[PDB]
Amino acid sequence: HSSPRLFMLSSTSSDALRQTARQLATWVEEHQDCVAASDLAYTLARGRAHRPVRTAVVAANLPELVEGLREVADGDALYDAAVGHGDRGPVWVFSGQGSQWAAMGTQLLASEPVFAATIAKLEPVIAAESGFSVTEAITAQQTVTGIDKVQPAVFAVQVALAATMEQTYGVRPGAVVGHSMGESAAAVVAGALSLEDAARVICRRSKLMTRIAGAGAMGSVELPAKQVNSELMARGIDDVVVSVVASPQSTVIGGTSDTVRDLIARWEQRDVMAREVAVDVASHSPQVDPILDDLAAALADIAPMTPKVPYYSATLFDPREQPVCDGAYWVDNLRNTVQFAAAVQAAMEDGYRVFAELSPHPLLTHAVEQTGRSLDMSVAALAGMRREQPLPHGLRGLLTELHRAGAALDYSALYPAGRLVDAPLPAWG
Repeated sequence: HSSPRLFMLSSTSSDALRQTARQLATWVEEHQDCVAASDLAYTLARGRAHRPVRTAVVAANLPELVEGLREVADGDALYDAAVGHGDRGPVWVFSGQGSQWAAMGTQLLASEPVFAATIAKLEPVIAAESGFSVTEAITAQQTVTGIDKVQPAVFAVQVALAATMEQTYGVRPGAVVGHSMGESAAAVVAGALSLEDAARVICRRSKLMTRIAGAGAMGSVELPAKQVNSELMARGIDDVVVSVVASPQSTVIGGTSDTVRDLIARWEQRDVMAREVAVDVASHSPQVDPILDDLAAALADIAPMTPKVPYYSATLFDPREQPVCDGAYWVDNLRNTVQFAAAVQAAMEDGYRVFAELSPHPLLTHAVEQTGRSLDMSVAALAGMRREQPLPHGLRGLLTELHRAGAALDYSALYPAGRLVDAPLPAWG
């Protein structure tokens, strides 16, 4: 009962929110001996219609809440209004490799029982498939290395984050969007693959990719993909292609090592924001051709299902098309350009405004924002975790940011029961 609780507070402007904070602090101060903290937290979350400008105060006791509310009331912070209207769940974004960091899973294994249970289900599957302990990998003092260890470890964190958000925090996704290997976690969360089959796909794909380690290079360029393609055909380049289209202004190329380096040198000279990306394999390019038949054979028994959640494919040429996640789909996922911008754009055109990247560290939040900006939309692009971010209260901070942004969620998961208290009701203005 004396554990820290989350108290929701909302209004129509930052000044009105502060006025609300001051009246609530005055009320809590006067009735602290009559009100249980749990009943008040329940009333604020489930007995109030949440208004556009939201905040939350974490407190272990009522006097701690009065200090926190008065701190809000005495501040000058500009509280941004929610971009979602509580009608659609968040869009989970599952990014690719590069987000991994040393002991990335340690705090969540200790603070989130559903993260631990998910990692436990994956442990024997990844051990039989790839020959290593995913728990040792995500808790080691050194960052996971080697494509065959990185992909299963990152996928495990991604799916354990989604299961926690749904089972513990009542956050059902409105849609999912994956970027390259992120599509394995996207398929599990959408119901297109079972957890086990998705782990088989990520384990087998990354084991086969070790055979082509050292093959080619990749590069990021702050130029649109249509323009980049014109440059490759005009320059007589046939060994380098557009591998990723992440935003309307951002492109990743992939192909031979020397031509990719040559192109980056050239773009940097013309004052364009170019950079070689360290990858063991140049995916989404002809560098992956030798292993595609073996991948199709390894995934022959993968059993796809009809997605239960809108799944915006970055593999398909129409992102609104619902994938048939068989071995053929995963071969295309490895070889085809990652059409991430078009998938994000389709979800935004369909009305999704809240995006949350369920990954060890954010790789695509800036890309999501750029797509929003090109559509003249107000969107929220959240990071589920950041590198070395302390998580003593697990994923409760992500839940708070999802609530502040306006994503639809089940408030009965975090506030399962209590009595409605006669706390103040600000006017509708």
